[PDB]
Amino acid sequence: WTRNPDDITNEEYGEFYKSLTNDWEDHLAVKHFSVEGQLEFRALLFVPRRAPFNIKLYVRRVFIMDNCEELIPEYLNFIRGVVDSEDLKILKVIRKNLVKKCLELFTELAEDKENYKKFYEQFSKNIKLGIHEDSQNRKKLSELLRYYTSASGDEMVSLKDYCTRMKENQKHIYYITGETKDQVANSAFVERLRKHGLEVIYMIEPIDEYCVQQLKEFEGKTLVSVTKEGLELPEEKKKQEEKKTKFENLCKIMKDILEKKVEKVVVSNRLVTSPCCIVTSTYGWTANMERIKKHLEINPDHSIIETLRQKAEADKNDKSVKDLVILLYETALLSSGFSLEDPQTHANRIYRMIKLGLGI
Amino acid sequence: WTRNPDDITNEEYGEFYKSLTNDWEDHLAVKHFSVEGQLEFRALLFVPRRAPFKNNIKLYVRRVFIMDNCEELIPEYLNFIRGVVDSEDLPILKVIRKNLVKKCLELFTELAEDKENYKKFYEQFSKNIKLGIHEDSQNRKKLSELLRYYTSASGDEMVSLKDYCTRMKENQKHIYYITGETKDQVANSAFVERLRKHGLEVIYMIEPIDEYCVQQLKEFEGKTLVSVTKEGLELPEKKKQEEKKTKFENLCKIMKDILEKKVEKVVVSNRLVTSPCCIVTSTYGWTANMERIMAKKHLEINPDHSIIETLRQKAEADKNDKSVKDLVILLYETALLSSGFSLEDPQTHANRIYRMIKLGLGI
Amino acid sequence: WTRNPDDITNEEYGEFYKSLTNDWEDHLAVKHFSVEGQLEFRALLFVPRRAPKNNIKLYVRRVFIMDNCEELIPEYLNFIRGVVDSEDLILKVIRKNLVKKCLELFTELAEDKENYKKFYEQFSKNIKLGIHEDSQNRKKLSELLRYYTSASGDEMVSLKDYCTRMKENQKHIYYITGETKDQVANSAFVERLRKHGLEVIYMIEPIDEYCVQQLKEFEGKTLVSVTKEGLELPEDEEEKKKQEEKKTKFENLCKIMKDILEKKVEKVVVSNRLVTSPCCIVTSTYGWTANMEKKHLEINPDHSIIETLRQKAEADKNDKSVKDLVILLYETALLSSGFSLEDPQTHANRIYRMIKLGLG
Amino acid sequence: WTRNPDDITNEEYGEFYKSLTNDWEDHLAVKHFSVEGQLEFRALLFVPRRAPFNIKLYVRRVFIMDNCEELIPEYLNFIRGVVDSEDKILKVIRKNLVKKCLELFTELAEDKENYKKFYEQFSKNIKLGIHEDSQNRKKLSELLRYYTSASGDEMVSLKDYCTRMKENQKHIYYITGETKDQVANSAFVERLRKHGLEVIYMIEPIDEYCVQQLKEFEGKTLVSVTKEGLELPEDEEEKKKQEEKKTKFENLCKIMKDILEKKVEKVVVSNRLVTSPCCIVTSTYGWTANMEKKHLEINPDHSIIETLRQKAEADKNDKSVKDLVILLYETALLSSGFSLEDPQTHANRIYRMIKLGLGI
Amino acid sequence: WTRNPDDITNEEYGEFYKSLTNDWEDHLAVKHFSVEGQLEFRALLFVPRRAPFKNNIKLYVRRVFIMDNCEELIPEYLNFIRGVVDSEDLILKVIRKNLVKKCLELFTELAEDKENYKKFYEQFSKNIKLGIHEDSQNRKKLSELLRYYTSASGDEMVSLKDYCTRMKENQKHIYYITGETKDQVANSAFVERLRKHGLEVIYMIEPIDEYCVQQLKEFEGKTLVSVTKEGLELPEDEEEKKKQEEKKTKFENLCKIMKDILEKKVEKVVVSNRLVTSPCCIVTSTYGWTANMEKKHLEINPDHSIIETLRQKAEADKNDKSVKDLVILLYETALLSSGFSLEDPQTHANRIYRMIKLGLGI
Repeated sequence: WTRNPDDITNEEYGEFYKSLTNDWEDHLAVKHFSVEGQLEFRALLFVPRRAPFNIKLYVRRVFIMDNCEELIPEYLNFIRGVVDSEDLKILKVIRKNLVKKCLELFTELAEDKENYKKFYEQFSKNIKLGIHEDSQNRKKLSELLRYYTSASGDEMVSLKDYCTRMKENQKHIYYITGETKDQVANSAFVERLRKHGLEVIYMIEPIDEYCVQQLKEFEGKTLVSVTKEGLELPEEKKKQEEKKTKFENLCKIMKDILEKKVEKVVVSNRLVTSPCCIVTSTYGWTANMERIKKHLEINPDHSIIETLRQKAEADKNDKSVKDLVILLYETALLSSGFSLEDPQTHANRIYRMIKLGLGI
Repeated sequence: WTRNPDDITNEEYGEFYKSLTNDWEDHLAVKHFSVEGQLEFRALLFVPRRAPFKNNIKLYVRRVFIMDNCEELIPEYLNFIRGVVDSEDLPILKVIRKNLVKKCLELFTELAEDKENYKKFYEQFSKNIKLGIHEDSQNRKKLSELLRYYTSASGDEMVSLKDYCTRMKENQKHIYYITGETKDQVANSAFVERLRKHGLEVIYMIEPIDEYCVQQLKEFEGKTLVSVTKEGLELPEKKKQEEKKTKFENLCKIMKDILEKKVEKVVVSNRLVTSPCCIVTSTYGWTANMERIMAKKHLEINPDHSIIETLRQKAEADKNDKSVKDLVILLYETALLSSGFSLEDPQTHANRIYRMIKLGLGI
Repeated sequence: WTRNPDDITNEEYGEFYKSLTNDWEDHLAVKHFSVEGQLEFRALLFVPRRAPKNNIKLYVRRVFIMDNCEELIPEYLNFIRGVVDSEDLILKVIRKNLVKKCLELFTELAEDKENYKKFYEQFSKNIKLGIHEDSQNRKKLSELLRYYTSASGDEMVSLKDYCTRMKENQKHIYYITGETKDQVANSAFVERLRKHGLEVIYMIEPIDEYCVQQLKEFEGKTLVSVTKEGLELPEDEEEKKKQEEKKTKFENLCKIMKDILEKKVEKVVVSNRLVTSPCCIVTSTYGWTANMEKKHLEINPDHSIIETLRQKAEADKNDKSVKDLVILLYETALLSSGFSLEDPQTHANRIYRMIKLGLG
Repeated sequence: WTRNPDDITNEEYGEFYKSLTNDWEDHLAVKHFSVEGQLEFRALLFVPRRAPFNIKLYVRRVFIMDNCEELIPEYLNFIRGVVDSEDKILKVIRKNLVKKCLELFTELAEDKENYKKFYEQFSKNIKLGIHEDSQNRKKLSELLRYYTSASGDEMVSLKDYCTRMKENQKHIYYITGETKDQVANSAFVERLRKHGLEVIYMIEPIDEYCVQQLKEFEGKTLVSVTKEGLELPEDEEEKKKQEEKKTKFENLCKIMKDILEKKVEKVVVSNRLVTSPCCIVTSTYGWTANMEKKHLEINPDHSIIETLRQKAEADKNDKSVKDLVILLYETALLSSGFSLEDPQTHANRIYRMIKLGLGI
Repeated sequence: WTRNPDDITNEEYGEFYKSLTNDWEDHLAVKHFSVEGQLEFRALLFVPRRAPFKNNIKLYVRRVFIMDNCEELIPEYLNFIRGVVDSEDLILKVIRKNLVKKCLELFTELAEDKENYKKFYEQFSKNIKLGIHEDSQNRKKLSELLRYYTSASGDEMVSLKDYCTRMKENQKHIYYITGETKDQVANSAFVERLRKHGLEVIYMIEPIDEYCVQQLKEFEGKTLVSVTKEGLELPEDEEEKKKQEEKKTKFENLCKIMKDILEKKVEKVVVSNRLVTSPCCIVTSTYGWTANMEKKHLEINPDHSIIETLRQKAEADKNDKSVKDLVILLYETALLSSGFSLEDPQTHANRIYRMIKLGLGI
């Protein structure tokens, strides 16, 4: 019966919401609507203030059911409220309208720039889960997403904003996943993008890994991970092509040294200060997902790499060159969020180096 | 507490009800009583305003809660009742059920005395009274009095079986009913023509449960209910009839032979006026209506009808005629549709129809 | 053990099968394979002789894990019984191999026409259910369909077979759906096509309705229901001009019948699929056919009833007999075409009147 | 967040308790504390007014679990409330909740009037806890309250039982049985009562169960008065009186043991009888009369037993002496709360005794 | 297969039985039948050798498996039956009716083998009795299967049919007593006079019996009557209701005196027609709770010395203290004897001690 009129007050909605759910605080938002034509039903739906750790079904004002899956998808299982149908699985249509209507509410929630943070803080996970599952609403959900970026400082921003700041000739949305904003932001992988004023999205939640599988483009701009092989930057490929064949020798030398530990050793287009890093194949598991393969990129303009090619052009079968190459690889792994096959040998390799720094 | 005093206000009862059942509206009716001697217990029972859909009466023993659901505390047909039972003894709850049932029936009867507002109760719970007629053998008579039906004499009102009996003719020994899908379906059905013509009142049972309910409702005030869609309909001048039976006796045998194993007998009707014939079913088999919710059929013929009068003249004078064969089967087939059965093979029925049109046209 | 060997007698497979399923007879078919590389597993799968969510047992390193793994085999292949034994703790890759191999097995069965009857009798339902659900396989599946037709008599044929026998002026595959082969082979709908030796596929399973939705064409030819409005058939010029003289000859009668029939029917058109029947009811291009778990009256220009009706109607368009007779044609045509009557009792009273007319 | 303030009116506490439990009346008691340091958490706990025929857990105001089988020990499962925490290691929360409940119960006890309300409903649990909770056994036993032979209609504590003990009284005497009237008037408590030695009347079933772990109270052992060898304060050489009587009836005892064959294990001169001629006590371990083995103590100062001594010695084989001994035995069984292995025989025996008392 | 031939050997049925149910031993009996007309189905039903502790008949349609646990197919009391039903078409209330018909047919055929019926009856008598309670329709056919020890029967269990054959000319009732054991019921106060006169009493000595005789009201039109309820009717109308009518009014005084002393503890005190050697007993009301089940009349023996001399003592002053103590004692021991419990044993004891003091000096 409250489900039945309109211009109910906020306090009235609150009370119904509270008695319905045993919540001690009132609803964060409400969406209250009816449908006409084929099916006729009214829905009253609440967004709770806190994320959980169902909706009641009526036919003509008589209670039918509590737990009814099929009514609303799992990624929207936080929604509480009532659905009162007029009739007697075609309620698949009810599901389609409820999902239309929540999404509308979320969009409405998103227009209040200042207070969306409340909803988003709590339910970003569910939006993300939905991107994965709800193929038909992947676009409209993608517009609800918000991320920290290398341009965004302390604010989380929309992919729409990201696109506004895109360069003339930027075809790709760049992102990185990891544990913390600071870990990814100081990561080797973003050094060069970040130097040239390219914006990288910092995806720092575990779902994020799961979600980017499915989020393949936004506004016709494809997302690419700055931790996978073959980074496309937006002329000066001649500058690049020269460095590639300059270090082709050293690449072939390091690859043979590392044998089965990497698939390739290439010349980087993504490093500034770090000498090298470990990127992964486009289709394999990432370093961030391996918790629960590998190319090694070298920085042509780094001085450790620069003197390594000298040392390795003149004599490849050296004991020091081998040991120096492995060490780079090993530390690069650690740095790219991988774990060592055997840390004790890595340790001993470091003590050898330490001794060479110290006399005898 | 609330289950414990008296001269509680309606508002108090309502708030209690609402909390007990998470209903948004208060109760339609309330019965709050107590029992001495044998067992000691108090009961507060509510009738909701709207029917639901494992009973729902909370059992307490000395103000402490024991059970939410307790089969045996009240029969299934009364399961819409919501309320509390508080016993003082309890470790023989047949004693509780009997008093619970006694008191509801009483409440219902008081409801029935308020003519205007009985409709509210009845609209919602007549299903349950009818179910009880089927189940509760001991209270079958009392439940029968709470029943209400549309009749051929009642127009737009539902009337009681008591009112029905008040208007029975002098020599009428039977209450007549028909079961069907809607009010208009049964009222214009073949089976009430003659009864209706002679001002005999027919109860129109138009809900599915009615079929289940009349299995057990055999009489009311010592008058037996008889369905008007069954064989051997007895009416309240029998020699007028007996002439007509022996006159059309011949035709019946020729028709039955043409119809072979589709009908058991072909008989002369006592129930038709404007219709040439109908399909009545044996006293013991499933009704026609009880198949719309998914034998044996008799075909009754109308002695007074023109079609039958001149199909007799056609069948004395030669019984092997092809068109007489065709005419008999087509009466039988349409008689089936009419009586709410289904055609075994529709395609052949249509070709049968088209053949008879080719004839009513000259071709 | 049994899932490891491979020169294993049919008796040994049958024995395993019965103990696995508590069936009393052996299997109809067996498929026993292994898979290398990506994932390492063995499957041994059985087709039961009688048609009975899924019941494939999952083993890891000869240790029993699960009995009901919903992800292992698609819903439409749930009659498959047997075991998957793996070498390591995704399932999409297993599923992929299970459906590949079943389908392979099914095609091997299809080779032996004698034995494929036994299979298809029991599981054709599932092959159709699959055309509906599993689209990556729809094409392989549709080659396994077999239907009775108007030229197959007592054996079921495939669509490939149906296409070879087509006239090459014929663009469409014809089908009718209904309850029983006898019901459909005799319907007004197939009269003219059957006289022309044009082949109609008889589709006498409830699922066929479900399935023809998805099976929109075969080998570039579109399937057309013979129950639906506007049926196109080989239109020789000698003929399709004959169809226009009749068309206009009964132009007035069609209008007069539409008028009498008011809201019960959408158009009264002159027919092109009737030989001996005076008329039939066709449904609209989309929107429920007669098969229920939109309306056109087509009249037959060469049927004496229709020929006479034209004369009586064009003599006096408001004859109460003409009206009555038209509604009787309509009603009986509803009955033919698989519909129920909105008021049986009125149809009866109409029939009594027609009887009275052909008698005095 | 009612579980947060602490200027809370009882009205507000009650309103919360009712919404939490759907009870009609408010709480009997409320304990509402917080914990600082190790783990941080707040608890709001209620003692309902009527025993049932549990605890909601929130973490940082988020509902996690309604039923958590570790939060509170099983005997305290009547406590209704919420625990809200900062994060099995619920061990530590448990500990605290049981500490604070006992703290509260102790406080309820100090308010003599109202504790009776509490102890009526929950004594059962308190005893159930005596059985299970060894760490809190002593503290729980201080809550216990019993009818005694010196308490009237009032129930009294064990601490109060002890203040009235003679200091030569070593033991705390108890009797378990069905009703107060029944135990108070039993033959077992006759002489203790006469001496003014206090007997605890335990009349609940659980009491049998509880005394199995409640062995002492303030270093004073609990003896059942229903068991063999009762020890009571033996004034100087009153025990030398009890040794004359002992040898006086040494012979009678031997005879009755013979007569009683295997029904009874010993016949002894009682030290617990004033007016009853005899009684059946059970052995130190082995089922008491509360069966949900046997000695027969005779009263050396009862006229029946004194006469029996004379008849029995004059002639140990008299059938009247036999019949009289069996009858004494049987009626003593009935008194002591056992059943007769053959009532119809005992009946017949009585009929002979009646024919004797009358002369036929 | 197995459920479609016939002249299948026993070893075959046995093998099928074992595999179907995981029993180590083969079936005690088997019933394999088929049905036409309404529905068509075949049924293969086994009686196990041992009683177990939902039913389990496997339901097949056209030889494919459908359902293990299928209630409604066979009534609860017949849930020991294991086996298979293969229906040709699928109002399975019909199937149930035939299943039950054919089980009873099998039981009757078992009962025809006097010596070996014991094997079945030992295990399943409970289930038969449960049926008598539940299956109103088959109550008669089921009653024909029951067997009981009777006062006539010594060490054998007899049918009610045989009971009826031995009835005296003028005996209108079948007499029963229910109790814990044969020796207890057989030597009870309540059967003395019936037994003296050659009237057969059925000894019902299992708890289900109490439950069973509620519904088992007659047999061969002869009504069953408990010997522990008020108003026992004997056939003795040998013009000797006058004999009985004498004693009735002869002890009318003593009866009313005893009733006043016994106050609310008995409904009435009457002169008995069922005692020989006992002085009195406690019968219960025709409608209340029996004794054997955890309103009382006190019947008194008009021919017993104790009761003969108490009538003297009662007329010679009713108000006497010892008369009061003696009446309560008879009542009390009568209670224990008739299988009730004493409300307060300590006072019964103290009463006994007083009387013992009389017997002795004191």
